[PDB]
Amino acid sequence: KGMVYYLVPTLLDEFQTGSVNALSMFLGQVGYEMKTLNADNKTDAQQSQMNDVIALKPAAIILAAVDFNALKPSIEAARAAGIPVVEFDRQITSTPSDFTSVAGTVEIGHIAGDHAISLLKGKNGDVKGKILQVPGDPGDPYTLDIQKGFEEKIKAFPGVKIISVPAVQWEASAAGTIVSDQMLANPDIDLIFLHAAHLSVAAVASLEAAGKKPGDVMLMSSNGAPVGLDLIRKGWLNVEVEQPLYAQAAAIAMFMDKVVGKKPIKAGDYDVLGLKSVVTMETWGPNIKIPGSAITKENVDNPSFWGNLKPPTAAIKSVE
Ligand SMILES: N[C@@H]1[C@@H](O)[C@@H](O)[C@@H](CO)O[C@@H]1O
Repeated sequence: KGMVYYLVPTLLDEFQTGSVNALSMFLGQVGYEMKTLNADNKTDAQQSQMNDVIALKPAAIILAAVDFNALKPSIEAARAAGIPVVEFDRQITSTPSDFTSVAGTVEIGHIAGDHAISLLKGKNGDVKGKILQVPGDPGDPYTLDIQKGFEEKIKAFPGVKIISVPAVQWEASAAGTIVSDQMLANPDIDLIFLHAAHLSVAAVASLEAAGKKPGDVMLMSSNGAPVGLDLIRKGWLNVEVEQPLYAQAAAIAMFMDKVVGKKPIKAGDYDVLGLKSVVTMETWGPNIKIPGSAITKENVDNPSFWGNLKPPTAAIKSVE
């Protein structure tokens, strides 16, 4: 049917390596081969790779941009040369793509927010306290939009103080250092919210080295990686708001025939791996937005949560 290239930004967590495996398999089910190129968090490498792939004229490119600004010209070059470009996970609103498959990021933030509020209230009686937020890389719209959705909720209660410190390049060691430094300066911190679970792995270790045990400082993160689900069962993590990795990948495969053949993608409500998903036509082109979900000890074992690594059995079917 055609070759698809995936320009993955890094392979430095379970969502990234997982996305490779999920895209390859689902694209295999609808008849496409896939090849993966890793930018390892270097914009230069990814732009070199775009051009390399442009020159290889595949049936489509799937991009998850290291930096959402820097790649805008690249995306345009591909489309100039009539190569379909699909944006995965990291939304690029500034220039048209042929398809976009993302989580509801602002909504994940909102969900994070609601729980931060119910937590704190649970601890402090009133909606008050202090939160440390550890967003991801500033070049990444996934964490940028989660930040908006989260702050929107918290700001509504000025009795909650927020301290936010980004983990540059999505690095857990940066998270680690932030948590130790912010904790020493603020022993009153009630909750840390980090925008992906591999960051919470560092937070836990930092909290441990300060003498803390599970539950002492509440913790939440927002991508659903396996390590997060581990930390939930261990009592370290109060909440993990997942993004639906498998659905986001499957959605790309479901629509690949429309994307490769340059056929239109119809707006509406779709089911993707059992998730109600919403396709709209945006200025950056067709866009499917798949909901995230709050996970706690109470539902951490649900097989629909990608962190349990139970991908749906059967197969994807191409949208007609
Ligand atoms: N949505 C993903 C998130 O799960 C995480 O893999 C991050 C890489 O650390 O990149 C993107 O933000």
